Amino acid sequence: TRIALDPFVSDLEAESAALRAAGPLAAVELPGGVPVWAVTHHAEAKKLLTDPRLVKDINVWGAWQRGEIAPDWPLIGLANPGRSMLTVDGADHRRMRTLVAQALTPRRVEQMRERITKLTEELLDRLTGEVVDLKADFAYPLPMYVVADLMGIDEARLPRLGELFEKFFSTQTPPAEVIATLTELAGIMAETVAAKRAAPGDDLTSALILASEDGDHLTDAEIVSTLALMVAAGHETTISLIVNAVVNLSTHPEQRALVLSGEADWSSVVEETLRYSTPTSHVLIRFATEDVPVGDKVLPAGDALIVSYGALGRDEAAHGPTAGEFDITRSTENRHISFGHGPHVCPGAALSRLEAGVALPALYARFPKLDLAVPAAELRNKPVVTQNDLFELPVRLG
Ligand code: HEM
Repeated sequence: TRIALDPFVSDLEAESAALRAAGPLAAVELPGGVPVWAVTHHAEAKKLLTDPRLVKDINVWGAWQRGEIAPDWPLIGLANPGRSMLTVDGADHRRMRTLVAQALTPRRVEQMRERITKLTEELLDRLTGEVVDLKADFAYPLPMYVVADLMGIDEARLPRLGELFEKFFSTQTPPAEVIATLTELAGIMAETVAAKRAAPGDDLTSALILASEDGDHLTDAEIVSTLALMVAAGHETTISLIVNAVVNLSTHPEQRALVLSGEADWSSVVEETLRYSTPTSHVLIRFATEDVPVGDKVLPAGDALIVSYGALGRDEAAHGPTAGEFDITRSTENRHISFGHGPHVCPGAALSRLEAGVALPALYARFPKLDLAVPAAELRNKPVVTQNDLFELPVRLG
């Protein structure tokens, strides 16, 4: 009675339905036969996400310590990454989040609005033809241009960043080359940090250099790992938020009419796309330092936990009987947690909300009739078991 997640992501909708039914704590098999628990309901996910007995420290994973995880397990990169804010808990983690919060402020993000608007305008200007891949031609490049500008990365490097991003995120890149791509990316981040130390500017890298709490400040390695982690965490997720928003408005034409007519705001489209169709279906990975009761079940000490954000987005207990449907007019008692909850909560939430909040109205203001060039059912998930990404978004601009 263990739900094996399909690594080709052939029926995300059925899998999510299965996970909710088997919850709040579902027995799951990750691709390559690795057993873990998934928290698949809203209330229980929030409790676990704030429970200090669920940690990122891979030492705690009994199966890992006992040499039972194949060294070439495809997901070993996700489960065992290099040290960053991502892999720490407790006082070490609070220190990093405090310093990062001084740099990636709500105001720094809001101040990007005009630059995101200009980048969006230039991408829309280049759209030609009656039907286009909106992902490749519009959604894909926007967050790369935005994060490079945010981080103060040399504009000259943008052609190489596009090559590095494509390799990093491609389902075809072998692990050795993903590692070499990440090494070159970290080298670009190190060069950016060394330049901003000499010539401080109004950019996130300069702000991460400057951040301090009673004399304490990030080391060069922590700044580089933070910048590299923000690229890895923020690129395809933001792309998929924009993509999924256009798919949701395309398959719900009466709600498209509400937003295009100004009766519903774009923010309601973005928030409902995040609950209903999060870019991030599962987050690896947490380990229990002791037995943790989850509903009528026990999560054993040394066992692994993934958070099934995709599944729990449509939790009827959180959102009421309509949880299973896209409705941009819904009021819920419970804000979605598609950006996480507790100490590891997404520090990029305002940025991805701003990119989508600028890009969607701009797109439909240029092409108010745009719609899918294929039936929804012909759209394909990429074989990335943790992500809700499409191979392409064929659109008729109109
Ligand atoms: C729609 C877009 C995005 C979604 C759905 C998303 C979702 C998430 C979630 C759910 C987590 C927490 C995982 C967990 O603890 O269970 C997270 C962490 C993170 N996100 Fe985001 N994210 C998005 C965009 C971004 C952006 C644009 C950035 C950076 C600028 C970013 C940077 C991070 C980082 C650095 C972490 C690790 C935080 C930590 O562990 O302390 N994300 N994201």
